[PDB]
Amino acid sequence: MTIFDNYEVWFVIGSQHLYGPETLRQVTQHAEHVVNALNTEAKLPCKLVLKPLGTTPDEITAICRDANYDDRCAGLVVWLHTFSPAKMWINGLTMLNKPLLQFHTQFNAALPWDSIDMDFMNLNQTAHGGREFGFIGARMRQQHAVVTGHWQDKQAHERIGSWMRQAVSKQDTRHLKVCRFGDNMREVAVTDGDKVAAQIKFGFSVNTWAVGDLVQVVNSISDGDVNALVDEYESCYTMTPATQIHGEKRQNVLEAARIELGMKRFLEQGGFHAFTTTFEDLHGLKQLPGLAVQRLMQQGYGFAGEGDWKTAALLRIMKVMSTGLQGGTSFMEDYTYHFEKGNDLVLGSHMLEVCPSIAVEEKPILDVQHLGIGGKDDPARLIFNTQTGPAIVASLIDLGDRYRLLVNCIDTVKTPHSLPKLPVANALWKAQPDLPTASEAWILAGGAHHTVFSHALNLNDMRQFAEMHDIEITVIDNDTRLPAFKDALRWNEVYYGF
Amino acid sequence: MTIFDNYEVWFVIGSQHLYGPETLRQVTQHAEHVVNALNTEAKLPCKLVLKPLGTTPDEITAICRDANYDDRCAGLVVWLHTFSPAKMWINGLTMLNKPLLQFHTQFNAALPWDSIDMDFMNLNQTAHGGREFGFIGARMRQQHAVVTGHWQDKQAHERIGSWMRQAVSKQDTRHLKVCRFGDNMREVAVTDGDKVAAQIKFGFSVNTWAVGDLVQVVNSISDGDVNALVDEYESCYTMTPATQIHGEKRQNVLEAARIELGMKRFLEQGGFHAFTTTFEDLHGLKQLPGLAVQRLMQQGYGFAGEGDWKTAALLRIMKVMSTGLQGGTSFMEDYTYHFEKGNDLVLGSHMLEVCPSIAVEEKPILDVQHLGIGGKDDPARLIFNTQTGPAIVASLIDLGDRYRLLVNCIDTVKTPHSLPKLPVANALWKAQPDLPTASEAWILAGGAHHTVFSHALNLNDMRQFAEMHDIEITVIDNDTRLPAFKDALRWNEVYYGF
Amino acid sequence: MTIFDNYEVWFVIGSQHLYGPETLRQVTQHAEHVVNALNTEAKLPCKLVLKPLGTTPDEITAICRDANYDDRCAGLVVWLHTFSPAKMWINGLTMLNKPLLQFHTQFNAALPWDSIDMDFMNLNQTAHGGREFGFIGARMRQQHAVVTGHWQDKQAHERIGSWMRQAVSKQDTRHLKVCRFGDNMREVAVTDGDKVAAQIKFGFSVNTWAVGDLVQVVNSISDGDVNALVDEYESCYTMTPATQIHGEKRQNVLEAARIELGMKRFLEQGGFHAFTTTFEDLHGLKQLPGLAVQRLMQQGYGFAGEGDWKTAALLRIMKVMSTGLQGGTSFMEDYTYHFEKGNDLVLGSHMLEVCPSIAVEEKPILDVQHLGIGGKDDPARLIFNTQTGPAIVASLIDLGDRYRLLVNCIDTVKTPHSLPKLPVANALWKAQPDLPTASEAWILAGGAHHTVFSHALNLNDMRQFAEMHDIEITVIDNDTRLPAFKDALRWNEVYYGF
Ligand SMILES: OC[C@@H](O)[C@@H](O)[C@@H](O)CO
Ligand SMILES: OC[C@@H](O)[C@@H](O)[C@@H](O)CO
Ligand SMILES: OC[C@@H](O)[C@@H](O)[C@@H](O)CO
Ligand SMILES: OC[C@@H](O)[C@@H](O)[C@@H](O)CO
Ligand SMILES: [Mn+2]
Ligand SMILES: [Mn+2]
Ligand SMILES: [Mn+2]
Repeated sequence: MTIFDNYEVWFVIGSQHLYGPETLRQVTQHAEHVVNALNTEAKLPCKLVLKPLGTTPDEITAICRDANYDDRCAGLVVWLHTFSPAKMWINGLTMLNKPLLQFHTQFNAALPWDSIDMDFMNLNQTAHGGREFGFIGARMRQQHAVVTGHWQDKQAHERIGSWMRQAVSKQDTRHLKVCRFGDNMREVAVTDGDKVAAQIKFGFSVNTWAVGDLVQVVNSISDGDVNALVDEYESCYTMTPATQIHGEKRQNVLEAARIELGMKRFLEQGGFHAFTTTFEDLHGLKQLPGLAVQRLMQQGYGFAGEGDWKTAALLRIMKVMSTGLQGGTSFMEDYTYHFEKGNDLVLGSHMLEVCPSIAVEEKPILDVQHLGIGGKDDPARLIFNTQTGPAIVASLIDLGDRYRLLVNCIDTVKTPHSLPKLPVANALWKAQPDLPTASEAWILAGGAHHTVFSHALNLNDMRQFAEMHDIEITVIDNDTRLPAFKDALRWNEVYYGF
Repeated sequence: MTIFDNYEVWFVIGSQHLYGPETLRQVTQHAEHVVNALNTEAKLPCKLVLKPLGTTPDEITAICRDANYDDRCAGLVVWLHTFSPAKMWINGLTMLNKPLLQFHTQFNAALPWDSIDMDFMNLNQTAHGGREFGFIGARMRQQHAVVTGHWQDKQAHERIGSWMRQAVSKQDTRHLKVCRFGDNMREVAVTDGDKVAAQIKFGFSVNTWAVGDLVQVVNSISDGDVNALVDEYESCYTMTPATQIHGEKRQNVLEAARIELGMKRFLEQGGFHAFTTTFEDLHGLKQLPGLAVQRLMQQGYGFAGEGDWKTAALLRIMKVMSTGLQGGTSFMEDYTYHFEKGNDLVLGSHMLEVCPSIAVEEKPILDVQHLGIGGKDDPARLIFNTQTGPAIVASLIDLGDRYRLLVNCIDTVKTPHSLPKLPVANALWKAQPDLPTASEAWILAGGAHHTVFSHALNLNDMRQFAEMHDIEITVIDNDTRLPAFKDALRWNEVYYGF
Repeated sequence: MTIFDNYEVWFVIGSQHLYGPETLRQVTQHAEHVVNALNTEAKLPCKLVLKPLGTTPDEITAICRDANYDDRCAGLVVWLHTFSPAKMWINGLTMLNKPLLQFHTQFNAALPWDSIDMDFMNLNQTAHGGREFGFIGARMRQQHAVVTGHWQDKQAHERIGSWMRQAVSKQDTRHLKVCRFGDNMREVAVTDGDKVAAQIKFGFSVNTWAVGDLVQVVNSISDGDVNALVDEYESCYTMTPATQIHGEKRQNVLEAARIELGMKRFLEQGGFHAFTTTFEDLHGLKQLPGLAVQRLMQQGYGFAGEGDWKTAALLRIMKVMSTGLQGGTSFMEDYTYHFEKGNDLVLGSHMLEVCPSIAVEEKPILDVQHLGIGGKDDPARLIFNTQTGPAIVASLIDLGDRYRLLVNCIDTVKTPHSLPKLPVANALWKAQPDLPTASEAWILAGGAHHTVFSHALNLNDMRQFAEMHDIEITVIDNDTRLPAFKDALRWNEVYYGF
């Protein structure tokens, strides 16, 4: 059971009652056959539910009405099997608050040249029926996705499935709750913003609980539960000598477990899906949460450092978005560079909190070392290298009047040498198209230092994400050239500045 | 003594070389005479400094250059004694970061009918010289204030002085720092916003320090200093029996003094000018700051409850703005109503924090009692009635893309019966034009529940404030009618929403 | 020697206090090392001055305050060595009137894989520090240039230096003064415009002096000075028989020298940097200034014919811009075409005034002949061919509501046959991508017939010029295709037409 089992997409057939109380039977039989075949074979993210034929205005209005009400309904995929006059859809589409995709398909794939007749033409007419429907969407300026192809086409399945994924993500995000432990790092701009605007736009909520509230729960955790979690550490991780029994930093490990159990309890009891910390407010805590945050991230929680709620929310969103796909997704920060002709690399990390979902090593190292920042005890953390392959780094920024999604396509590479003195985990990558252009484009477009790294999700996923939420996507990849990149920033500014 | 002594306004004379240098000698003489007479007699908020004549482009550019550099320079008041071709001012006005007012005046009041000749016409030509200058301001869309009248006109003095007041306020606000003790009350919208946008727009800064940081300073205060402050309470205030030496709530008074001294020390050492608290985060504190906050407000600090930084900043701004005026400016909240035909009243207060600067009684009551909200010890507070007369309540709200200043003209009235069971101070007023229309207009325009109350400042002061900062002012007063009020909201929306 | 020695660029280091003051000691050491190495080796247009570290809000505000005041300060190049919270920069950046470039660099080139630790990570973090700064620029919509690369990278030096060039040009242009001798040619549109708008936008001034004023100065010049200048003509130029001592046009040469000396004196005494003439107003002059204008242009003065102040100003700007580059920038006009398959050429000239800075021959011809236009004596001029190689032609036009910079990349070629009957100098070129498309794109975009020709400057220089001044650049080159060219015109129209 995943989150995707809590949702469904409605397969709605468009037609007319003009028509034949057979002829509609025939269309219904096609729809049932198609929907069943897709549910069984297509391997889509969630289940398609065939609804009664939309043949009259009140029927179509009813379906849209029901669609809005049903919390499991993540969207509609519409097949206009016959001509289905678009005025019939207006009242329904006007009220519809769930996303919609037209599957511009057909029954048959080969054209029956020798048998095709008016009867066939009067029943199988998606060719024009789908265009009349396309008009009303474009006329109303509604965000209607469209996928053309035969219903057995596996390329079409992929694209439909990809859209269904975004549909689910949009619903989930409307219930996403962020818990902040303290405010933003002082004097920082990018991590700030308008929480009210975010909730209006995306539907996720951001509210702060005092660090003291958390401390109370952490201090209530039993010694038995703390010891039990430490046993799970030793089975999961490669424990350094200082971390072992009789180690000089053994107590720092127990306390790390205490913080993890307290945070987890607090999060679960509050029904939270993501959270933030701030090293400038850790009163009552023995150490900056490190290990705790990493395992919580791995368990699916969203997170970002120094009160960065936008990225924390984004992490959760993308983690949920990537369900059932191969690869990890993590909080990330651009730490330092390697300048070398033809091999410019970016080293990515954070103070402590890097998610092991992107780790290569079956067993990360668990270590305790000094962290000056925050002025607390030596915190426990997981140290590891990042897996190799294509990835993206994404940043959602608040431009004051609107949001911008920056997405840089990257390629993670293996470290050319060990990092024996680096007490934190690392990601290492080549930024497309190259480091100077990638960094400059990002800086020109105002992208944050905090990002969401992912192997699981790609540029196409984020394009659809940005469309779904009607925000600017700023793309930085192999095709990026600065002059054209700047033109687009300007032309988008006047478009989205409406 | 005051902050106004830390600023000056530059009196700049506009002219040219067409008829000089004995004509220019005459202009300089007029300027010195005028400026001296104004500084001595006019009673303006701060000092006027006469600068060298602006007669060439490089001279005028130099003056503007110097004006930007001098931190004491709050603005320019320009007298165009002769014709002063406006292109000479362009390069200077383009770089100028300080506000500007044209004093459209004349040396002589009466026109010398029997002696007037070309020499006089060449020397005293503000009539047209001031209009050529007006064009360049309007052409560049710069916010140029203008006041017309003879330089000895006391009505003109008032208006010039009123502008100088706003000039000073604008500079001061650029160094205004807000210290938040904890975040916003959870789930609240109007008190939230974009701190980055605020600092870009107004120049004031808002950053959060952990309640724990404050607690450390409060816990460090000497017992001797605590006792000394309690002695000043007894001399200043009417102490209730429970508050006296052998009182059952005597210890709650000492702790209130402890919190005040700790907050004051923290504020002073950080160079802060305003602050906020939140009852949802009081870990380490014995009680919600009440008495402390009230005396700090009286001493000139800005404040608002539940992390409301906009109103806290606004309070400080308006407190500083009202320097030398017959006083009384306070944090305020609309608590409850009195519905009665011909006598609809609004009772204003806050859980604890009402500023005694607006008090009528020379000696407020200093009581201690139960406050459930926050779940802390019974906090000390000052109880008092509010003075009678014309006042305003002001609210600055963040509309997401821009700011709106709401200002409701009111009239405070004496309570028709005492409030013996109300453990907090009170303000009681009639809202112009009437309660239903005043409340509705406010609600329609999204005004906060938190406001800044003032006897000292009026609608005209706030109009100039809103002009100075280029924000919408939404006026609610005796002349307010809802249809026209709504029209203005719409027409301003498209204007300020460029 | 040069104007670039009258300016400097401030190298400002961004940091904070989170880990200091030995970390800050290290940053200061890097900055001093870097700045010294750049000043000595990098060969930048002007000197870099290292300023004290920007670590607090008031420090950064102070630097920006000082930057605006210092007339030698042409701009800031900012290196965010460590994380430097962007709200600290807001108050400073809001007041800043000088251009800014982020040098997104790093002290080390190679990443020390075997030694890298938290200390190194805390000290060398431009990777993220530069992105938090990028946000605030993008958020405020300020024109912040960005260059990424290692500080010893010579490609990065070039780009930084190229930006510094534009920085200097922007300051210089704010003091640029144009002297017009008479008004525009009657009935002409493109050479007209709004001088007030130009001065507001670019800072250069345009004012008209009567031809009579000039005539008075030309008539005052000594016979001795006239003869001395004629001696320098004979040493500099190849004198045609008619131009020699007993030549029939010898007296026309003396008068040409008289006009040159008078114009030069008038220009120098007025502090002018560019000028215009009009053949429709030459009362009191013996001939249309030709030779005089050509040598004045060579000596660095801006010029354009028939009262064309925009191009005259542009010539000066680009001449100053090209200081220290392999030279040749001139006033130019498209005179006639050569239509031939695979060899379409444009012949460029003007009635008299072509700058010998672009000449190939070390000694131009100095002839005298008949010019009907203007109806004056036969004027002296320099005749020469133009050098071979890549060039640009640039035109700044006033669209009424805004400015457009047209830039056509060209390639000058050697004349395939001599021009024995052409009494003026010539430039001959191939217009990219071809003549029909180049001419059509230019005409569609409203480009003037008057242009500034340059070998010294290229498309990249002008792109940065247009960014610096926030105007549309319309590019016509090998990559130009009309459909896409038209799309860009439309999309830019709505952007720049806010
Ligand atoms: O320069 C002064 C000017 O010439 C006279 O005041 C004019 O009358 C103004 O139009
Ligand atoms: O939760 C209630 C709220 O905290 C109080 O009513 C405040 O006085 C509102 O500002
Ligand atoms: O103030 C420094 C800051 O705390 C660190 O560099 C963070 O990692 C930036 O997000
Ligand atoms: O009247 C014609 C015109 O004056 C000449 O052709 C110029 O060379 C055009 O710039
Ligand atoms: Mn971080
Ligand atoms: Mn309140
Ligand atoms: Mn011409």
